[PDB]
Amino acid sequence: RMSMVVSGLTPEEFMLVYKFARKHHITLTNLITEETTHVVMKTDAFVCERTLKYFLGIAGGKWVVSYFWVTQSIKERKMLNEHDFEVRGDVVNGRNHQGPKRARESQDRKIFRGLEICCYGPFTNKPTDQLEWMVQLCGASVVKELSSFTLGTGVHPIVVVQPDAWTNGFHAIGQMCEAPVVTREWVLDSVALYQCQELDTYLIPQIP
Ligand SMILES: [Co+2]
Repeated sequence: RMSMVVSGLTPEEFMLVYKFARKHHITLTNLITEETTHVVMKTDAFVCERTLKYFLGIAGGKWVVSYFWVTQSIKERKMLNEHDFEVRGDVVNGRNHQGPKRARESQDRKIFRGLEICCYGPFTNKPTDQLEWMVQLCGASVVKELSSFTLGTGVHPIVVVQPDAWTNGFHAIGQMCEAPVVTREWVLDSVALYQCQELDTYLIPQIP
Protein backbone atom coordinates (compact mmCIF):
# COMPACT_ATOMS: atom_id res chain seq x y z
CA ARG A 1 0.00 0.00 0.00
CA MET A 2 2.47 2.58 1.25
CA SER A 3 5.98 1.79 2.59
CA MET A 4 8.59 4.23 3.69
CA VAL A 5 12.28 4.76 4.42
CA VAL A 6 14.28 7.85 5.23
CA SER A 7 17.75 9.29 5.05
CA GLY A 8 20.04 11.62 6.88
CA LEU A 9 17.81 12.45 9.81
CA THR A 10 18.40 12.62 13.50
CA PRO A 11 16.30 10.69 15.94
CA GLU A 12 14.56 13.91 16.89
CA GLU A 13 13.46 14.14 13.30
CA PHE A 14 12.85 10.46 13.01
CA MET A 15 10.34 10.81 15.88
CA LEU A 16 7.93 12.83 13.71
CA VAL A 17 8.40 10.64 10.66
CA TYR A 18 7.38 7.80 12.92
CA LYS A 19 4.40 9.64 14.30
CA PHE A 20 3.58 10.82 10.78
CA ALA A 21 3.47 7.28 9.58
CA ARG A 22 1.71 5.92 12.59
CA LYS A 23 -1.02 8.62 12.16
CA HIS A 24 -1.68 7.87 8.44
CA HIS A 25 -1.55 4.06 8.71
CA ILE A 26 1.88 3.85 6.92
CA THR A 27 4.58 1.19 7.35
CA LEU A 28 8.25 1.96 7.99
CA THR A 29 11.56 0.26 7.20
CA ASN A 30 15.19 1.09 7.94
CA LEU A 31 16.21 -0.72 4.80
CA ILE A 32 15.14 0.35 1.33
CA THR A 33 13.61 -2.67 -0.32
CA GLU A 34 12.02 -3.57 -3.59
CA GLU A 35 8.64 -3.18 -1.91
CA THR A 36 9.23 0.36 -0.64
CA THR A 37 7.18 3.26 -2.12
CA HIS A 38 8.74 6.35 -0.53
CA VAL A 39 12.18 7.74 0.37
CA VAL A 40 12.29 10.77 2.66
CA MET A 41 15.30 13.07 2.61
CA LYS A 42 16.77 16.00 4.54
CA THR A 43 17.13 19.29 2.60
CA ASP A 44 17.65 23.08 2.69
CA ALA A 45 14.47 24.75 1.41
CA PHE A 46 14.73 20.94 -1.69
CA VAL A 47 18.30 19.84 -2.05
CA CYS A 48 19.56 16.56 -0.52
CA GLU A 49 22.92 15.03 0.25
CA ARG A 50 23.78 11.97 -1.71
CA THR A 51 22.74 8.84 0.23
CA LEU A 52 22.90 5.30 -0.94
CA LYS A 53 19.12 5.31 -0.43
CA TYR A 54 18.94 8.47 -2.58
CA PHE A 55 20.07 6.40 -5.54
CA LEU A 56 18.07 3.20 -5.13
CA GLY A 57 15.19 5.57 -4.35
CA ILE A 58 15.45 7.08 -7.83
CA ALA A 59 16.64 3.82 -9.25
CA GLY A 60 13.16 2.66 -8.34
CA GLY A 61 11.14 5.63 -9.53
CA LYS A 62 9.60 5.50 -6.08
CA TRP A 63 8.51 8.58 -4.21
CA VAL A 64 11.62 10.56 -3.44
CA VAL A 65 10.46 13.25 -1.11
CA SER A 66 12.10 15.90 1.09
CA TYR A 67 11.44 15.94 4.83
CA PHE A 68 9.45 19.09 4.82
CA TRP A 69 6.70 17.04 3.17
CA VAL A 70 6.00 15.65 6.58
CA THR A 71 6.61 18.32 9.18
CA GLN A 72 4.22 20.31 6.92
CA SER A 73 1.60 17.52 7.03
CA ILE A 74 1.79 17.23 10.80
CA LYS A 75 1.34 20.98 10.86
CA GLU A 76 -1.67 20.73 8.55
CA ARG A 77 -3.65 17.99 10.32
CA LYS A 78 -3.42 15.95 7.12
CA MET A 79 -1.21 14.26 4.55
CA LEU A 80 -0.15 16.39 1.61
CA ASN A 81 0.18 15.18 -1.98
CA GLU A 82 3.63 13.87 -2.81
CA HIS A 83 3.44 15.29 -6.35
CA ASP A 84 4.28 18.70 -4.92
CA PHE A 85 7.23 17.62 -2.85
CA GLU A 86 10.25 15.80 -4.47
CA VAL A 87 13.97 16.52 -4.28
CA ARG A 88 16.03 18.47 -6.80
CA GLY A 89 19.69 17.58 -6.34
CA ASP A 90 22.68 17.73 -4.08
CA VAL A 91 25.98 18.36 -5.73
CA VAL A 92 25.67 16.39 -9.00
CA ASN A 93 22.50 18.35 -9.70
CA GLY A 94 22.24 21.75 -7.93
CA ARG A 95 18.81 22.96 -6.93
CA ASN A 96 18.93 23.07 -10.75
CA HIS A 97 18.67 19.50 -12.22
CA GLN A 98 15.91 17.52 -10.46
CA GLY A 99 16.27 13.83 -11.12
CA PRO A 100 13.51 11.83 -9.38
CA LYS A 101 11.15 13.58 -11.76
CA ARG A 102 12.20 11.60 -14.85
CA ALA A 103 12.67 8.49 -12.75
CA ARG A 104 9.13 8.33 -11.58
CA GLU A 105 7.49 9.53 -14.76
CA SER A 106 9.72 7.52 -17.15
CA GLN A 107 10.14 3.75 -16.40
CA ASP A 108 8.30 2.62 -19.58
CA ARG A 109 11.71 3.49 -20.94
CA LYS A 110 14.60 3.10 -18.47
CA ILE A 111 17.94 4.87 -18.79
CA PHE A 112 20.03 1.74 -19.27
CA ARG A 113 17.69 0.07 -21.73
CA GLY A 114 20.05 -2.30 -23.59
CA LEU A 115 23.46 -2.07 -21.99
CA GLU A 116 25.70 -4.49 -20.14
CA ILE A 117 27.52 -3.32 -17.00
CA CYS A 118 30.34 -5.00 -15.23
CA CYS A 119 31.22 -3.45 -11.90
CA TYR A 120 34.83 -4.49 -12.06
CA GLY A 121 37.10 -5.03 -9.06
CA PRO A 122 37.17 -3.52 -5.52
CA PHE A 123 34.47 -1.18 -4.17
CA THR A 124 33.80 0.31 -0.67
CA ASN A 125 31.69 3.53 -0.14
CA LYS A 126 28.74 1.77 -1.85
CA PRO A 127 29.61 -1.95 -2.32
CA THR A 128 29.32 -4.04 -5.41
CA ASP A 129 25.90 -5.74 -5.16
CA GLN A 130 23.89 -2.60 -4.45
CA LEU A 131 25.81 -0.92 -7.21
CA GLU A 132 24.70 -3.66 -9.58
CA TRP A 133 21.17 -3.88 -8.23
CA MET A 134 21.22 -0.20 -8.90
CA VAL A 135 21.94 -0.36 -12.64
CA GLN A 136 19.98 -3.60 -12.69
CA LEU A 137 17.11 -1.49 -11.45
CA CYS A 138 17.13 0.84 -14.41
CA GLY A 139 17.33 -1.89 -17.03
CA ALA A 140 21.07 -2.41 -17.41
CA SER A 141 22.42 -5.92 -17.72
CA VAL A 142 24.81 -7.21 -15.10
CA VAL A 143 27.99 -9.18 -15.90
CA LYS A 144 30.31 -10.64 -13.20
CA GLU A 145 33.58 -11.14 -15.13
CA LEU A 146 34.80 -9.19 -18.07
CA SER A 147 34.87 -12.63 -19.67
CA SER A 148 31.11 -12.67 -20.11
CA PHE A 149 30.08 -9.84 -22.34
CA THR A 150 27.74 -11.22 -24.92
CA LEU A 151 28.93 -8.65 -27.47
CA GLY A 152 26.89 -10.49 -30.09
CA THR A 153 27.26 -7.24 -32.09
CA GLY A 154 23.88 -5.88 -30.86
CA VAL A 155 24.38 -4.89 -27.22
CA HIS A 156 26.68 -2.26 -25.80
CA PRO A 157 28.99 -3.17 -22.86
CA ILE A 158 30.64 -1.12 -20.09
CA VAL A 159 33.16 -1.75 -17.36
CA VAL A 160 32.92 0.31 -14.22
CA VAL A 161 35.77 0.45 -11.80
CA GLN A 162 35.89 2.48 -8.66
CA PRO A 163 39.33 3.79 -9.22
CA ASP A 164 40.88 4.41 -5.82
CA ALA A 165 39.54 1.27 -4.11
CA TRP A 166 42.40 -0.85 -5.57
CA THR A 167 45.81 0.01 -4.10
CA ASN A 168 47.84 0.20 -10.45
CA GLY A 169 46.54 -2.51 -12.78
CA PHE A 170 43.19 -0.90 -13.76
CA HIS A 171 44.92 0.74 -16.68
CA ALA A 172 45.22 -2.78 -18.09
CA ILE A 173 41.53 -3.64 -18.39
CA GLY A 174 41.53 -2.68 -22.07
CA GLN A 175 44.13 -5.49 -22.07
CA MET A 176 41.17 -7.89 -21.69
CA CYS A 177 38.15 -6.52 -23.59
CA GLU A 178 36.46 -4.09 -26.01
CA ALA A 179 33.95 -2.30 -23.80
CA PRO A 180 34.97 1.11 -22.31
CA VAL A 181 36.13 1.58 -18.68
CA VAL A 182 34.06 4.32 -17.12
CA THR A 183 34.49 5.22 -13.47
CA ARG A 184 31.88 4.55 -10.77
CA GLU A 185 31.06 8.22 -10.79
CA TRP A 186 29.47 7.58 -14.19
CA VAL A 187 26.76 5.43 -12.73
CA LEU A 188 25.99 7.67 -9.86
CA ASP A 189 25.77 10.91 -11.79
CA SER A 190 23.74 9.09 -14.50
CA VAL A 191 21.26 7.77 -12.03
CA ALA A 192 20.95 11.08 -10.11
CA LEU A 193 20.04 13.13 -13.20
CA TYR A 194 18.45 9.96 -14.66
CA GLN A 195 19.66 10.71 -18.14
CA CYS A 196 22.27 8.34 -19.48
CA GLN A 197 25.44 10.41 -19.51
CA GLU A 198 28.52 10.94 -21.71
CA LEU A 199 31.38 8.53 -21.02
CA ASP A 200 33.71 11.37 -22.10
CA THR A 201 34.47 12.79 -18.67
CA TYR A 202 34.54 9.35 -17.02
CA LEU A 203 36.86 7.07 -19.09
CA ILE A 204 40.03 5.47 -17.75
CA PRO A 205 43.40 5.34 -19.55
CA GLN A 206 43.55 2.05 -21.37
CA ILE A 207 47.08 1.02 -21.92
CA PRO A 208 48.14 -1.35 -24.77
CO1 LIG B 1 26.03 1.88 -30.33
